Amino acid sequence: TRKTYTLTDYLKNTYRLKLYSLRWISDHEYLYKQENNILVFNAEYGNSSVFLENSTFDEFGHSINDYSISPDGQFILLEYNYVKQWRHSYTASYDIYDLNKRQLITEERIPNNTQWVTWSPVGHKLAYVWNNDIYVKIEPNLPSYRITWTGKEDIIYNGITDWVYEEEVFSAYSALWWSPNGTFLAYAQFNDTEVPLIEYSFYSDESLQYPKTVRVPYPKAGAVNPTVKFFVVNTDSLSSVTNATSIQITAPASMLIGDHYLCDVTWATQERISLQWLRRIQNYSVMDICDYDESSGRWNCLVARQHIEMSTTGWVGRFRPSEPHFTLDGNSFYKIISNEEGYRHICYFQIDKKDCTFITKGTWEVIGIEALTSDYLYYISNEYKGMPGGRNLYKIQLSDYTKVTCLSCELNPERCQYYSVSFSKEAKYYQLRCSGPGLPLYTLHSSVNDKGLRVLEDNSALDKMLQNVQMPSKKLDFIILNETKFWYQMILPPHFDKSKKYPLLLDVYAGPCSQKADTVFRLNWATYLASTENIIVASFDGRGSGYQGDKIMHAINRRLGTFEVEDQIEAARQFSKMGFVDNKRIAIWGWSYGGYVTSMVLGSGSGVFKCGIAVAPVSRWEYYDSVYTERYMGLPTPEDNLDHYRNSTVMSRAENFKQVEYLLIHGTADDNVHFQQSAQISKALVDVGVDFQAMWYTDEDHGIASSTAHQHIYTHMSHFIKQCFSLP
Amino acid sequence: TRKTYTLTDYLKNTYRLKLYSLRWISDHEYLYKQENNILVFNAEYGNSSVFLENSTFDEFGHSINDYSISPDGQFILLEYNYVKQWRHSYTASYDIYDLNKRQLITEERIPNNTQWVTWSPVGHKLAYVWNNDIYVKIEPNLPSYRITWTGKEDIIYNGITDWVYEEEVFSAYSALWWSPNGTFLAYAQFNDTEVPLIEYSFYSDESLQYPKTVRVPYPKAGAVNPTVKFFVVNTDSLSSVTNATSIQITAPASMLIGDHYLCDVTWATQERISLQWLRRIQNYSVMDICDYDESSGRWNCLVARQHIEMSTTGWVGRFRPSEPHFTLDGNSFYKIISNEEGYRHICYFQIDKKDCTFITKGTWEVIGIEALTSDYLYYISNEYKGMPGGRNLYKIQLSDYTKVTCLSCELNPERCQYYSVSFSKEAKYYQLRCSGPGLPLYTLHSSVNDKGLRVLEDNSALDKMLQNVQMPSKKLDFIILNETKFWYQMILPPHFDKSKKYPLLLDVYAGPCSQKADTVFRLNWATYLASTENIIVASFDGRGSGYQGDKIMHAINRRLGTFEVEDQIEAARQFSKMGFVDNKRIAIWGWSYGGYVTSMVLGSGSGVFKCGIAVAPVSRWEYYDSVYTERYMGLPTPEDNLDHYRNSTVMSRAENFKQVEYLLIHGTADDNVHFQQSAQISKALVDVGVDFQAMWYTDEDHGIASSTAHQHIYTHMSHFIKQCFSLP
Ligand SMILES: CC#CCn1c(N2CCC[C@@H](N)C2)nc2c1c(=O)n(Cc1ccc(C#N)cc1)c1nccn21
Ligand SMILES: CC#CCn1c(N2CCC[C@@H](N)C2)nc2c1c(=O)n(Cc1ccc(C#N)cc1)c1nccn21
Ligand SMILES: *[C@@H]1O[C@H](CO)[C@@H](O[C@@H]2O[C@H](CO)[C@@H](O)[C@H](O)[C@H]2NC(C)=O)[C@H](O)[C@H]1NC(C)=O
Ligand SMILES: *[C@@H]1O[C@H](CO)[C@@H](O[C@@H]2O[C@H](CO)[C@@H](O)[C@H](O)[C@H]2NC(C)=O)[C@H](O)[C@H]1NC(C)=O
Ligand SMILES: *[C@@H]1O[C@H](CO)[C@@H](O[C@@H]2O[C@H](CO)[C@@H](O)[C@H](O)[C@H]2NC(C)=O)[C@H](O)[C@H]1NC(C)=O
Ligand SMILES: *[C@@H]1O[C@H](CO)[C@@H](O[C@@H]2O[C@H](CO)[C@@H](O)[C@H](O)[C@H]2NC(C)=O)[C@H](O)[C@H]1NC(C)=O
Ligand SMILES: *[C@@H]1O[C@H](CO)[C@@H](O[C@@H]2O[C@H](CO)[C@@H](O)[C@H](O)[C@H]2NC(C)=O)[C@H](O)[C@H]1NC(C)=O
Ligand SMILES: *[C@@H]1O[C@H](CO)[C@@H](O[C@@H]2O[C@H](CO)[C@@H](O)[C@H](O)[C@H]2NC(C)=O)[C@H](O)[C@H]1NC(C)=O
Ligand SMILES: *[C@@H]1O[C@H](CO)[C@@H](O[C@@H]2O[C@H](CO)[C@@H](O)[C@H](O)[C@H]2NC(C)=O)[C@H](O)[C@H]1NC(C)=O
Ligand SMILES: *[C@@H]1O[C@H](CO)[C@@H](O[C@@H]2O[C@H](CO)[C@@H](O)[C@H](O)[C@H]2NC(C)=O)[C@H](O)[C@H]1NC(C)=O
Ligand SMILES: *[C@@H]1O[C@H](CO)[C@@H](O[C@@H]2O[C@H](CO)[C@@H](O)[C@H](O)[C@H]2NC(C)=O)[C@H](O)[C@H]1NC(C)=O
Ligand SMILES: *[C@@H]1O[C@H](CO)[C@@H](O)[C@H](O)[C@H]1NC(C)=O
Ligand SMILES: *[C@@H]1O[C@H](CO)[C@@H](O)[C@H](O)[C@H]1NC(C)=O
Ligand SMILES: *[C@@H]1O[C@H](CO)[C@@H](O)[C@H](O)[C@H]1NC(C)=O
Ligand code: NA
Repeated sequence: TRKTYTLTDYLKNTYRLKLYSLRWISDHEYLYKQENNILVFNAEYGNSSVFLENSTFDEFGHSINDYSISPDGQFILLEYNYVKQWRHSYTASYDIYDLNKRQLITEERIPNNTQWVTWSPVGHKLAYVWNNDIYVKIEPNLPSYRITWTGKEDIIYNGITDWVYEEEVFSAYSALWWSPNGTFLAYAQFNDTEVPLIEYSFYSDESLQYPKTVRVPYPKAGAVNPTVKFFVVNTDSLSSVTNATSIQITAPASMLIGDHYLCDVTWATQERISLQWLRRIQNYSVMDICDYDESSGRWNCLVARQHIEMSTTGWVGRFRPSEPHFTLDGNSFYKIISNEEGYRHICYFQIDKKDCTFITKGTWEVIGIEALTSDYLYYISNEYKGMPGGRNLYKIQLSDYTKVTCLSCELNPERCQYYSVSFSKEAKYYQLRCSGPGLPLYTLHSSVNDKGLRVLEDNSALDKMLQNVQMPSKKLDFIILNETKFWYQMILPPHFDKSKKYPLLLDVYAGPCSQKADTVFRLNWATYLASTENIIVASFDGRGSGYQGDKIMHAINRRLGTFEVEDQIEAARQFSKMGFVDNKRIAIWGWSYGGYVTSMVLGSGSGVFKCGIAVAPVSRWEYYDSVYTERYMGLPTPEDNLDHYRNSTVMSRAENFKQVEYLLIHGTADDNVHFQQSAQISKALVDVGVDFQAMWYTDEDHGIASSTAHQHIYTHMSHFIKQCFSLP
Repeated sequence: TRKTYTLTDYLKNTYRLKLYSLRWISDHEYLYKQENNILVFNAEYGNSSVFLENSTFDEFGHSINDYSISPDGQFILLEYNYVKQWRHSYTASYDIYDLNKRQLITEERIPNNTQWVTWSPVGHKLAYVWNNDIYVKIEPNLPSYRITWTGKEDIIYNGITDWVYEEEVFSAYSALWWSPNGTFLAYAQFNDTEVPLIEYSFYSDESLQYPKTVRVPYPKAGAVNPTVKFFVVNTDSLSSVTNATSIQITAPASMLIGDHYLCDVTWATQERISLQWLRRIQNYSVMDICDYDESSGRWNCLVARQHIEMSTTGWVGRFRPSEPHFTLDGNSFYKIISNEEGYRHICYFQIDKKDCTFITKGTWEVIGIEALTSDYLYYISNEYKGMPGGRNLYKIQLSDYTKVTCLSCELNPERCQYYSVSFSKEAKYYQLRCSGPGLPLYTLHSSVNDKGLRVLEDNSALDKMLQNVQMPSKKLDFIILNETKFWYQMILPPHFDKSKKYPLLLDVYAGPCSQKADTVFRLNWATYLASTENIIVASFDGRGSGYQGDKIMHAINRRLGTFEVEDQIEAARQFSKMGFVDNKRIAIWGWSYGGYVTSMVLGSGSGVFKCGIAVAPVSRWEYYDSVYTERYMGLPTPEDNLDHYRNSTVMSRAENFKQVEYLLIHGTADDNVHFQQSAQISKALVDVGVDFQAMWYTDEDHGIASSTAHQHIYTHMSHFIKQCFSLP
């Protein structure tokens, strides 16, 4: 008999998915790491050479965390002493290695505790952030030029984001943007002076006698937000003037009237920059297109070039307004926007004309614009077979919009329905990354003729290994609720027999624009639960879910904790109606937003669920951050949406937890969903006399991702689900 | 068939022990609160009068927390707006009611947020502390005189203790001591300037958007301690024009050489005060005897009147050097000290002579000195039948030490083996309080011929109720280890059958000077476990336990987490070999020091215990406070006892928890045993991949004593023990 996919298989990563992570260095070459050696590959022929031998830094004296080769290939940035901060941020030490001289640079070194470092996009200039101020080095061995003097820990951030902008706006720590040829350095400045601090204990190693109090400027819903300013400095003037001026570009009057955000920065040309601003009430955004005026040395944003993007049914964008993709001359751009039917499609704009032209349309959505050449625009969409959970690459002819080719749809239609892509520098080549429903498959292609050059990684070693394992299967389908198709997936036990009654675990995210029903192949906890424990692990995309139009996505506008919660309960009732589910053994679990939904479901009094697990849940919207929460909820004021903020807490449903078995889990150093959130749930349960199971994770954050805590949490949850389902 | 004593009976206090709490106001009368009315009783006859009608404050507009009648009976202090702080500390608002003129005083009121208030011992003067400064009111309607001006929140404490002195030295918030007739007011001043702060989150009600950080000056072992100064003010010479002069009494030179504590303040006469000082290395203490000098207005402490108390085997006193009991002229005193055999007995000292004379002797100990007349000294000891867990009242004839009479031994030997006493003002009468092995019994006696005047409360109503319940029994016996007898108790299920095998729960404290095997009658969680669940609840007093001499008590000197842990394992090993114990079902549980011991036992790798519960445990001695920890451990420095501090942690035993089921519980707002202690245990268990059960209690402190959390914790622990013992 074949073994199953066990909990230890998952926790020890016995069955490893092979990747093919390349780094394009030009229009025809990429870097790839093979046995710690950095190899340079010719895309056209597949032949390689050792770019940098694995032995090069044996006598360095520090474990190198990562590297970054300068665009001109003259230098290599070596990252070490990596200390993680939030989701994207960290600090590190850096050394620069001169590739020509084959020597490490020992003078004018990047300082220790550097927050961010980036090469210019051409050549080898560097911009870095140290002690919240920006510095620029024209040459790696030469002194830096200081750009800002206002940087102050927890107060003024120059060229780096504060907590909320990193997490919710930019999805990056960096707040600097070099112009295409590196002449200008644009940057944002955040002022957190009046932003309140979240404070929590950090216990550290057992040697630490007194716990440390971590204090982070974090605006919770309705609190004082950081303010922002935007500047542009001419780096070519640094060696000629004592103190080069940072020219401010002010937000438009329509934004200055109240609280707002800087939400996008995109250079159009060497002398033209676009900026998108978003009002704190996130249903109104403004794009400014600003040109360098050589005579005044100023940046001017013509009102004739200003573009408004607004929503009457919800917020702007999926999580924020989309980025524009400028044509080479910078006189026009493409941008994903919601059409009149509420479907996200590519619109083509002239910079000084307000009405745009849609180049795509249909009851499906464009996911992202991937590359733009003088003749073609390349994008990813879920158009294929009307499957919102699938992803394919398309090519549209710019001189004829009726000419749309699907580049990936038919490559391996059984194995591959979810693609991502990586284009070379001027889009001459593209790597396709298939992530499911079969094993991930990485292929290289030439853009000149769309021909498949070679298979880079097919995961054949893993396929051989899995043949000896009783693997679960995955069913992806839909149910029709009120004449609308709603997609679901099920991880089915091996030898799934529809005449048998199986226990069911509902795996929930269900946040706005979430998608849990897709074609991706995963080896995770659900793989184990279905394979070894014979549990069906189901997920459902209800109202509020993404990639299916605004009528679905905006259904939860101003009403989080309503339809998306009700639709999970309804999904479980629909799954019971299918005949292969034991109705006495239905459980629900989720993390973060999934934890909030799990808890809301468990407190609903539905009687559908026996048990559930909430990991790092939100419990009350006033505890979560301003940017994310207010996007869907508006402000927690009597004049706005306070009544709904108060009506959608987990705590108010405490009495209903008497009907279920609940497991509540949270990391004590969670800077994102504060431990406070679960501390308030537990107190409300204790207050009504509800028994439940709990687990805190000392010094773990939102990811509970340290090697030991990851194994501990999944082991603890596995025992809980098994006990709930009477499984030995 | 009769009911058992259930978990709800324990949680809802179905079966209540009646008390008889009286307050002596003279040598012949006492106050007793009956039906919210305050009565005055004549001790000789038992007749009473209403002192204060319950209706007097029906229109007060505030709920009265407590009352305090002035010594002369002219005024009543009304306490309201009570806000608990630590174990003893709190703030409240106060009003004074004139009993003669039948009116509330509205002039010069005691301020709100008052920290401590006390009447003088005679008359009706008041001393109070507000904003850390001392104030004196000569008359209730008159303005206060400000005594101190240096009071500063968390820094300077005048007349009130800081955290560590409150918890570990004085067992009180008060640091004020009126002279016997109220002329002088002595006070301590604490300086916490350089004491580090423990910081922890407080979540508060769900309405609080950002958690509060609580910051408390708390010296952990080896950290900077508070400093102390002592002063005496003459309250008869205060002026409305001039600031009060406080006379400082400095510590002796043997204390000033290094860190030290003020550990006892006891007035001897109207013009003589005794002070005890303790070195930070708590095996050396000095008593100073200080006399007022009428000519100079100074307090002089003659070197010839100094008394040294030291220990070569351990620390001084049970928890601190004992209090002296001065004679009427203050020329001599009686004090409990450890004799040459290591047994605590009464020594008689002359104020100006070094050698004291022991008035009691034997292999048993004096618990406390209770009253002193020119002819007799009254004390409690465990002499009777050589039972260290029993307590009786004795009197010793001061002119002939061979004449010792037991006053309580034979009153009711079957019902009463554990007594406490309350004497009237000049010891003319005494109230005996029997607390076990039978139901509590309160009696009143006259000292002249030791007549048993009357029964005050016999709990016959509870006895009638308990007749219909299947109550557990208590067995008190001993085991012999290395020629020494060590006592244990077992709470045995009703209808106990020695031919049956019962699961056993070891209930542990086992800290230095602990005593868990005694003759006290209790209605607690153990009563329910034995009565309803048929579990034997055992407790054992091994090495380090009290009231049996220093050979046993000092056995754990500089070695916490050694013999007391080994001895609990040895006792359970011996119990597991008894015919009526199921060796497959032995559990252990404890709170605080008992939580530490439970955890150390569970991590010992003994294999005797299936499971256990640690509530608010200490996990590493460096995390606990200086005063308690260093008393037994010395300093955590390489030159002193750092190696033992490092090898006595729970965290180092984490791998050994693989073979046990463990439940770890802690309140998040524990200011005493910081949540940090359990946060480090859980992290060590996660680090070694050991699964365990946990429960945090949001905003609960060391007591986990709110009505809802107390019910929740005992409910959660009951489910855990029942699951462990395969009980339905
Ligand atoms: C509270 C909250 C929230 C919503 N949130 C956001 N957004 C957009 C990005 C920034 C972020 N602050 C908010 N992205 C995600 C969530 C979320 O809950 N989950 C569910 C989830 C989370 C963690 C794990 C794990 N491990 C598993 C499922 C998730 N899975 C894949 C992506 N996301
Ligand atoms: C950490 C530690 C410790 C030692 N500690 C101290 N001392 C002397 C007084 C001041 C204090 N800081 C230290 N007194 C006690 C303890 C102790 O652990 N328990 C066991 C226990 C504690 C709480 C509960 C409850 N609920 C049950 C048992 C206890 N039961 C009755 C009195 N004590
Ligand atoms: C991939 O192969 C090509 C062709 O064999 C290499 O290109 C160069 O070809 C010239 C012919 O004029 C040879 O003299 C050189 O060896 C090559 N130039 C360089 C700069 O190396 C090419 O280099 C190969 N690429 C890799 C990454 O190995
Ligand atoms: C960051 O914003 C704060 C206010 O949120 C600014 O601080 C004010 O600065 C002015 C001087 O121009 C003072 O007169 C005010 O007292 C300050 N207010 C507060 C609340 O501190 C600050 O200047 C901004 N800093 C930068 C570098 O823009
Ligand atoms: C470079 O120029 C900036 C901008 O004028 C100077 O920043 C000013 O610094 C002084 C403090 O000495 C203050 O008066 C201003 O509030 C600052 N303004 C801004 C926008 O930061 C800066 O100090 C200059 N650096 C040098 C070396 O002269
Ligand atoms: C990259 O772009 C900048 C901006 O267009 C170029 O700088 C301009 O170059 C022209 C020379 O052809 C001059 O007329 C301007 O004075 C320059 N402007 C500024 C603001 O510096 C720059 O030369 C380009 N760099 C490279 C390396 O090609
Ligand atoms: C208890 O009874 C005695 C009498 O046996 C009371 O003593 C008296 O005191 C009151 C005034 O307070 C007078 O009425 C009598 O003249 C006293 N008689 C004697 C013999 O002293 C006493 O008041 C009662 N005590 C209480 C507290 O009610
Ligand atoms: C104790 O607190 C109360 C309430 O703050 C004070 O009582 C007065 O009550 C009303 C409202 O309850 C306030 O408007 C007044 O300011 C209060 N002042 C006076 C002078 O009556 C009270 O004064 C406080 N007591 C002391 C002794 O300070
Ligand atoms: C309380 O104790 C502190 C010492 O912890 C005394 O403060 C001063 O301490 C600093 C160092 O913290 C020294 O630089 C000074 O010389 C000390 N004395 C003075 C007069 O500044 C502090 O004075 C004490 N306070 C009281 C009211 O006794
Ligand atoms: C309490 O004791 C004090 C001190 O013994 C008494 O005060 C002394 O009283 C006599 C008057 O009879 C004077 O000779 C002294 O000068 C006083 N000493 C001080 C230090 O003030 C006081 O009378 C007693 N109080 C009561 C109410 O009995
Ligand atoms: C108080 O206890 C201390 C610690 O046990 C005793 O310390 C002596 O002095 C040093 C500590 O710095 C050690 O080197 C010695 O080993 C100790 N002497 C012994 C164990 O005899 C100190 O003697 C104690 N005081 C009394 C009065 O016994
Ligand atoms: C970084 O830290 C190390 C260790 O303290 C030090 O020797 C070195 O000079 C530092 N590097 C820079 C660039 O300051
Ligand atoms: C933005 O949102 C607020 C709250 O829903 C609303 O009153 C306002 O009209 C909205 N703007 C648009 C363009 O719908
Ligand atoms: C008493 O002392 C305080 C504090 O030092 C001072 O401010 C006040 O002026 C003094 N009053 C008199 C009457 O000396
Ligand atoms: Na009698």
